[PDB]
Amino acid sequence: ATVKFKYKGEEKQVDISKIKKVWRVGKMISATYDEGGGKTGRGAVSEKDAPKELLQMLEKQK
Repeated sequence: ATVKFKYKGEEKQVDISKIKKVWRVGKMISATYDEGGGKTGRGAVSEKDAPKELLQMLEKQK
């Protein structure tokens, strides 16, 4: 289950491997992915497009 953003225009799907990590604060949750060196792509994931795997293992569970 991959973190796919993209509400109105742009096509490209973002994979769950390349991730800079925020995923907590408030109503607007900032989408951060490592592109190459250090140039991060800003976006939005509120509640409907967010996957199951990020909620259960946040935080690695044995």
